[PDB]
Amino acid sequence: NIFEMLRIDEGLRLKIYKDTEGYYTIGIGHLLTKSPSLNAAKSELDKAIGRNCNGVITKDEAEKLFNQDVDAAVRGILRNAKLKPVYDSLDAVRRCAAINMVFQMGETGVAGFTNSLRMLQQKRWDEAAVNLAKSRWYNQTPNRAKRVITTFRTGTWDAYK
Ligand SMILES: CCCCc1cccnc1
Repeated sequence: NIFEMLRIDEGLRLKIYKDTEGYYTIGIGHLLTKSPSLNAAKSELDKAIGRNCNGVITKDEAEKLFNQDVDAAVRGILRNAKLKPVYDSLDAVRRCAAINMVFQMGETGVAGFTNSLRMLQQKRWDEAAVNLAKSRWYNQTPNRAKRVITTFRTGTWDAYK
């Protein structure tokens, strides 16, 4: 399911870390800030958790933030007039791949995937897979992008098994 998929892709860390882009993050891939200030990241963390955390959270707190973040990705898709029709055309496994991309890049980070979205809506899976890989996303995180792309290409969990 989407939670297991993203837990594999994001890992779990209970202290503030830096993501693949160098940005302060915690938990299961919860972005805190793009600011270079660790203090700014710590403030965001305390606001998110509701207590003074000192840069450290519990597993329960990480899982709670993760549920909120997955839901936010889903609701962002459903509120977006370009993403929603494609999402609604997909089967459940491919919908997980869609959520995964929005979780990683946000609605703004996927804005350039217009042609990929059309190919997905047309169910041209091999063509969509080729197009999805022609991206900064694929070049910078190729193993994760390959897993997501294989999920779109096949509609199976083969890349995560
Ligand atoms: C083109 C890839 C972006 C992920 C996605 C796919 C379908 C619907 N919403 C989001």
